[PDB]
Formats: sequence, structure tokens, C-alpha cells
Amino acid sequence: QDICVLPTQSWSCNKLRCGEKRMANVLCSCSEDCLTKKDCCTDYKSICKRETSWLKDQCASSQCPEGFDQSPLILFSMDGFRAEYLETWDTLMPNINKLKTCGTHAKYMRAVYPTKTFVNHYTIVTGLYAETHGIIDNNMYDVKLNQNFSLSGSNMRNAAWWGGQPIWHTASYQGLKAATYFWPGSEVKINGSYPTIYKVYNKSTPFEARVMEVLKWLDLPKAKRPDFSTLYIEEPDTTGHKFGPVSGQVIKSLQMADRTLGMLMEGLKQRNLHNCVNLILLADHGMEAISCNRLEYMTDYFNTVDFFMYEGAAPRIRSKNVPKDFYTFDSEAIVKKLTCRKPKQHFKAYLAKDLPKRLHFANNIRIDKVNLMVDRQWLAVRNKKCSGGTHGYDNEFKSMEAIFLAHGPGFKEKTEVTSFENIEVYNLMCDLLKLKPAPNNGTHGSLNHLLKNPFYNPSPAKEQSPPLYCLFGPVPSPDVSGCKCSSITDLEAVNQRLNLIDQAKMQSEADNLPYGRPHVLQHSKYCLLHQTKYISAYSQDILMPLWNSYTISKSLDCLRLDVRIPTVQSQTCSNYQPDLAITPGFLYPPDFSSSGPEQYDALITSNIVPMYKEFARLWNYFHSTLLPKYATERNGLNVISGPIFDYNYDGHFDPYDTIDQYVNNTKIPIPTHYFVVLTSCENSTKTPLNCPPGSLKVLSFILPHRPDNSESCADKSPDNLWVEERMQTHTARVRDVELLTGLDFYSALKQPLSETLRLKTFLPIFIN
Ligand SMILES: *[C@@H]1O[C@H](CO)[C@@H](O[C@@H]2O[C@H](CO)[C@@H](O[C@@H]3O[C@H](CO)[C@@H](O)[C@H](O)[C@@H]3O)[C@H](O)[C@H]2NC(C)=O)[C@H](O)[C@H]1NC(C)=O
Ligand SMILES: COc1cc(-c2oc3cc(O)cc(O)c3c(=O)c2O)ccc1O
Ligand SMILES: *[C@@H]1O[C@H](CO)[C@@H](O)[C@H](O)[C@H]1NC(C)=O
Ligand SMILES: *[C@@H]1O[C@H](CO)[C@@H](O)[C@H](O)[C@H]1NC(C)=O
Ligand SMILES: *[C@@H]1O[C@H](CO)[C@@H](O)[C@H](O)[C@H]1NC(C)=O
Ligand SMILES: *[C@@H]1O[C@H](CO)[C@@H](O)[C@H](O)[C@H]1NC(C)=O
Ligand SMILES: [Ca+2]
Ligand SMILES: [Zn+2]
Repeated sequence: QDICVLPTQSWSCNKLRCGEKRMANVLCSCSEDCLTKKDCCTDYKSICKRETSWLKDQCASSQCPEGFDQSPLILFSMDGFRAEYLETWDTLMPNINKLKTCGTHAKYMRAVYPTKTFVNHYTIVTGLYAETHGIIDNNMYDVKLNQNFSLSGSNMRNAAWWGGQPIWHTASYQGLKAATYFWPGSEVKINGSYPTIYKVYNKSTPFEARVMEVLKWLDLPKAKRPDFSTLYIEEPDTTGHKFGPVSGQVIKSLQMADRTLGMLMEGLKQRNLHNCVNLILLADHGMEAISCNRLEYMTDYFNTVDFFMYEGAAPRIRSKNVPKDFYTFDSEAIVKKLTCRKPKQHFKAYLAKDLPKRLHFANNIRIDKVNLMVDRQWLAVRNKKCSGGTHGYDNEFKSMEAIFLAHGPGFKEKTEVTSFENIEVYNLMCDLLKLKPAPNNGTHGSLNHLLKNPFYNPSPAKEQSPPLYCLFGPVPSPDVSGCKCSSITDLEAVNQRLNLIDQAKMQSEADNLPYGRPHVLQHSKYCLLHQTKYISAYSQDILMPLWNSYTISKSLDCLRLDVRIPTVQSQTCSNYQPDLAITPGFLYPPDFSSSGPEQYDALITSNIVPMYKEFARLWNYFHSTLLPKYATERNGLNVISGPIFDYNYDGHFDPYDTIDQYVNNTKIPIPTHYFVVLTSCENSTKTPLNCPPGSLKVLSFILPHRPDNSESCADKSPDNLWVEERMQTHTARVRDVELLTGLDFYSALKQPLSETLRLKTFLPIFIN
């Protein structure tokens, strides 16, 4: 009859099945001579030998069978499983919801740009930004190889495409075995090797069969058994693409996912591995709803479209004739004619070096230089001629956030953790495998709060240049600076306020550097300039401060030379002219001190940096009105700001012998960006200075130092209400500023180094 011929089509066990004896055509045995031969449905002991299912159990507290001396780690990926699915539909997914309940669960996991599967899947297993491992999109063109990249093409298995070191190679190079049941890269001969066991991708393999195979790798003899295995399924990405994120169709793809995870967990409890295996359940990206009333056509911006265009949520544009006009293609011209042509364009045009530095999406020959930052739910296509959902957007968008759930003896129990970025997962996986990670872009130790016994303890970065000294001196014999200050009558007296005694310097350090001065992790000849209201590290290598830090409380033409800075290591007033695009802007705004003698502490050559006049518009307005409002909102702020030189857009500080771009007829380098880090405290009944380091709140900006405000299309507005909106898409991690400057912040905080590392990896986000 029917319920003893479904054994050939069903991967579960019903009650009338147990004790059935061998048929040839059974996918899964439900015999009693079953276990001994290692081939039973996960629910066998749950429904027949009346044991309690894993899902019904209570979550026991802090193991493994005999041959398992180290906990195996399973990496489970459900493509396109956006974080909101778990927030809205966990009710419908009892097994996934148990993981959330008793394992370690993050609010969401940030993907990398572009938020596509091969990009993020390889990123997860290498811990590298897409710009570095090379898989920068599912479809790419490399000019050096003159080769196309595609999932349905064959060049996808050419190892020249795949950089870095995936986790499975890391596992094998240090004595463990790894088996991947589908993972982007696992079929490629990266570094001349495969995983210890891998599976040719066949999308038609049923999810249940994949779960059975992973559970049959764990039944192998100890000498052959893999220590790390991945498991991959295409839902809810496949159905999410066709029917959209809010759909009944996705709700039952999501229940199919819950079925398969539960299958895995039931089979694990059968083997007494359920409190042994370390399980990470994540996704590569999210899902966003699209429409055809939400298409942007390049024909509405060009008359002739003689360029190739990777379309969708993350578009790029290159020449149609490659490889011969690849370097010639006028990339800036396409960006400029896509710049503020209509008042309500649902995208913005960028060259790769102008992309928000937080994305880390330049510095790869495959990253074509024309790029489009498309608004959510819209797509950018070339022509006029779509439904359901897609992905690829900016990874700040709520629809792009991925789930991250962990379970096992190596993780904490029933713990909720803050958001983190998937680039952090590679390190965390080698910790659970007791492996030394290959170099990557995670901040090793920042995910330690997830682990029950952290395997790696971070140690502070060694300072690479201690400060020199710039002592107090007389005013030079002539004043060749070209600086003039009508207002000053007793020059000797006001210059004395820059000559504080040693304890007066301490008191200011206690006020303006409450977390310790930043350590310099490059080479830099610099001194420390103490004033009562601000402290700077002035570098003779770049004729300006490396950083300027000051502290403000909730509410709050004269320029001369710094007698501590030698003339040759100085900026002078005459370096800047009124028929030049660059004007001296201030790091510490003089308007913040009370005027009279305290204001003169900020009106010196040691407190100015070269600024495009239209950037100083943005810069001054932020300090003018925006910064004092954030101060009342957050109850005071510790501010630290300075220049960034990244002319080759690698995300790292430029060494000084690399800087070519000076201002006309001088030796003053033009920064590519300026950073601003604002530290307050979550519990705002406290100030930036009396806060437990564990409740610190950080907000950091890296502003593109650009000659126009084309990005905001605000070169002819009679206001500055546009500035806050553009600054809010140029936030960054403190870590991002550290990389771009060669500085190391927050060293003197009185808390474990791993806890500070969470603060530096935090990313401020404003898209609500
Ligand atoms: C993300 O992590 C990776 C790995 O730690 C970083 O990649 C490393 O980047 C540096 C410079 O970008 C590379 O060194 C350079 O090698 C080139 C040869 O192509 C040479 O011309 C330079 O003088 C320099 O020595 C290094 O090879 C590279 N390592 C790997 C494994 O790719 C990357 O910089 C990190 N990204 C960020 C934003 O932190
Ligand atoms: C709708 O089609 C999909 C295809 C895939 C897909 O995944 C892969 C994973 C691999 O490790 C290797 C592959 O070749 C693929 C692949 O080709 C593929 O189409 C993924 C998600 C989908 O929604
Ligand atoms: C790669 O594919 C594009 C199609 O967009 C084509 O223009 C180009 O000539 C191809 N290059 C090679 C080397 O196949
Ligand atoms: C490539 O393999 C060699 C050993 O054959 C190893 O020493 C090296 O670290 C590997 N390189 C990468 C980038 O994984
Ligand atoms: C793909 O998998 C299905 C089920 O596992 C199998 O029947 C089919 O033959 C496979 N196809 C290929 C081309 O391997
Ligand atoms: C902030 O700290 C004070 C203790 O000084 C406490 O009374 C207050 O409840 C805290 N605010 C919180 C926990 O939100
Ligand atoms: Ca650099
Ligand atoms: Zn997809």
C-alpha cells in the first residue's frame, strides 16, 4: 500500500515503517538492523524507539563520542536567507528557532559588496574582502587574463581567478581533513589543491540527500573522517528571486529549509553528536523586492549606449571593445553624465576610488571603474526591455543582512550578540578548529565574545614610532610665514599659552585624550602639541597633524606661526592664495574655544590642513552646526580627526615617499579623505570621560576630500541641509580609519583587548 511504498520517495520515517525489512529501492532505511549498517532516517529513534526528538528536548548545559577528540565544525549556508525572515517568520520554522533559542545568535550578519553569492560565499571561507580574493561578482571580466567569468561558463574553475586561502586548505595544511558538499571554490584547484572530499555541484540533488551525505561523512572511520564540512542549499534564494521576499512561495521554501536543518540535527542526536558538533548556520546575503515600475534606464541618460553594462542591483560599466579599449574607456565621462541629471534619480554614479571606503570595493583590475550605487528595490538596466526579488545592493540595507546562528559546545548558550561582518567568520572558524588563520581582513579576537573558551587572545599592536619633541622657541628673526594678526598686542603672552608645564599637559591629556594617545604603527617623525583645549600629533613628514583630538561638553582673519614647529617643517600663510582651489581649514575649530586668548591656541599654522573650498563648505558646516547638535544628543563627545592619504585606493595609509599630489608650488600633500571619530557613551547619563569602556559608543566618518559636491549635487544650493545626508553614507569602522592612517586607537581602555576590538569593528549605520 501507499505508506509502505513511500519509502522510495520520502526521507522521513512514519510509524508503520519501523521494523520493515530490506527493500532495494529505499532512499533511507527504517529497519531495526539499521544503525549497525549506518543508514537510517534522522527521525528513526525519535518516532520508533520512542526517544525524544532533538527539537522537543530542553537545551542542556555544558559531550562527544570516543573517536572525536576535537569537535567537528559544520558550516551550513542557506542562500538568500535574509535576517528579516528570522525576525518575522521564526514562528513557522521550529528547528531554526530552536537554534536561535539555545545557541549563539546575532541580530544580523553584514555581507560584503556586491551582496552576491560567489562574492560572499568565498569571502566567508577566506575572511577577505571581495576586492582581494578576486571574485568581485558572479560575472566579471579580467583585462590581464582577457577572460570572462561566469557561473555557467567553464573559466569559473580556472585557479587564476580565485585568490586567498579558503578554510578547507587552511585545515589540510595543519593536519585536519575537510569535506565540502558544495561551496563556491571547492571545485577549483586553488593553490594546486582540492578539499579532502568535495562534491560536483548538481543543483538537482535534493536537500535531504545532502544532509544524509554530511551525516555519512561523520560515520567514516576516525582516520578518514573529515573535521570540517560545509553544507549548502539554494533556498530561499531561488524562490525569493521569482516570487519576492514577502510571498507564500518563500514561506514554504523557508519551511523546507527548516525541515533540512532539523533533519541534520535529528541525525546528529542519533549519533550523540548534537552536543559535540559545532554548527554555524548563516547566509551569504539577503533578498529585496523589485518591480518594473522600478527600473532605471540608461537610454534616459544617453542617446547612444555604446558600452557594456553589468546590470541589476550592483551595476558596473566598461567598454564594449575589450581588451583593446579597456584602459582607454573614458570612465569619468560616463560618471559625469550620470551625475544629477534628474532630480529624483534612484542611483548614484561613482568611480571605484570615490566609493564609500567602508565598502572596500576598489583596488582590483576586475572592478571596472564606473560603478552605480543603486537605491533599494530599484535596478539599473541599459535599455527599456524584472519581478519577484533580487540582491546585490549596498550591504548597509536591512534587506541585505544575513542570518547567523551558532550551536555547539564551543559556543556560548542562549546568547544574543551584536551585528558583525562575515569577514570576521574565517578567524572564528579556525579558532574552533584550533587553527592559525591565514592573513585576512577580520580583526582576530573581535568575535571572542561568541566563544565559550577563546582559542586566540589578541595582543596590542606594537608602536612603530614614538613621539619626537618640538620644544618652545622664539619667534623667527623675520616673519617669512606671511601670516598677520591685527588683534594680538602682547604676542609674547599669548604664545606662552602654548608652553604648558608638565602637569598642565597631563591635565589636558586627561581631558582631550581620555582613552590614551593613538599609537603610530608606521613611520612618522612627529611631536605632540599640547593645548588646554586640544592635542595634536604634528608630523614634519606631511607638514600637518596625523590626528587632532579634543573633548566638548553638551553645549558650548587672524593666523600666526607655531613657535614650537621649525620654519622648514611648517606650513606658512603664503602657501595658500585666494586664486587657488585650496584654502586652509582647521582640524580643531577655533569657534569651539571662548574668544579672547583661548581662541589664539587654535589659530596657528600647526592646526591647518589643505582643503578644497567646496569641501571646507561641508567640513565647516559639520563643525558649525551638526557637531554641536550631536554633542547635546550624546552628552559630550571626544573628537579625533585628521587626514587620510589613499591615492592607490588599497584601503591602507600611503607611505610618505608615495605621495605625489601637493598643492601648487608647495610641499604640502593633499589628503584623499578626512576622518572624524566621535566617542560618547551608550548610557548618556555619563560623559565621554567617566564611562566604563564596555559602554562606549563610537561614530566615525571618512569623508572623501573632493573638489566639488557633485556627490550631493549641492554646488548650487542656498543651504547645507544636504551635508548630513551625505556624511551618513560615509561612516566607517574605527578599524577602517586605523587601516587608512596607520594609527591604533583605544589602547589604554581598561577592559580586555577583545572587548575593545568589538568597538573598533562596529559600523555606524543610518538607513533606519
Ligand atoms: C585584506 O587582507 C589581505 C591579506 O592580509 C591584505 O592583502 C595584502 O595587501 C598587501 C598590500 O595591499 C600586499 O602586499 C603587496 O604586494 C604587492 C604585490 O602584488 C606589492 O606590489 C606591494 O609592495 C606589497 O608588498 C599583500 O601581498 C596582500 N596579501 C594578500 C594575502 O593578498 C589586504 O591589504 C587587506 N585589505 C585591507 C583593506 O585591509
Ligand atoms: C536559482 O539558482 C541558484 C544557483 C546557485 C548556484 O550555486 C552554486 C554553488 C556552488 O558551490 C557552485 C556552483 O557552480 C553553483 C552554481 O552554479 C549555481 O548556479 C545558487 C543559488 C541559486 O538560487
Ligand atoms: C567577454 O564577454 C563580453 C560580453 O559582455 C564580450 O564583450 C567580450 O568580448 C568577452 N571577452 C572574451 C575574452 O571572451
Ligand atoms: C600553497 O601551498 C603551499 C604548499 O604546497 C603552502 O605552503 C602555501 O601556504 C599555499 N599558499 C596559499 C596562498 O594558500
Ligand atoms: C543530479 O542529481 C539527481 C538526484 O541526486 C540525479 O538523479 C541526477 O542524475 C544528477 N544529474 C547529474 C548530471 O549528475
Ligand atoms: C546609567 O548609569 C546610572 C548609574 O550612574 C544608572 O542609574 C542608570 O540606570 C544607567 N542607565 C541605563 C542603565 O540605561
Ligand atoms: Ca595606500
Ligand atoms: Zn541570487
